[PDB]
Amino acid sequence: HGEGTFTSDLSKQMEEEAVRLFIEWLKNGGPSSGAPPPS
Repeated sequence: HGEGTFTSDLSKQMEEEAVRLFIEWLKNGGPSSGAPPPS
């Protein structure tokens, strides 16, 4: 998900934020952490 603070291309930014969150999720151990990945 994103911030929900954008009026232009919000859903596009949300996708970009989702990628960032997934990367950070991996940086937090990813699947080895036991925590489900972000959506």
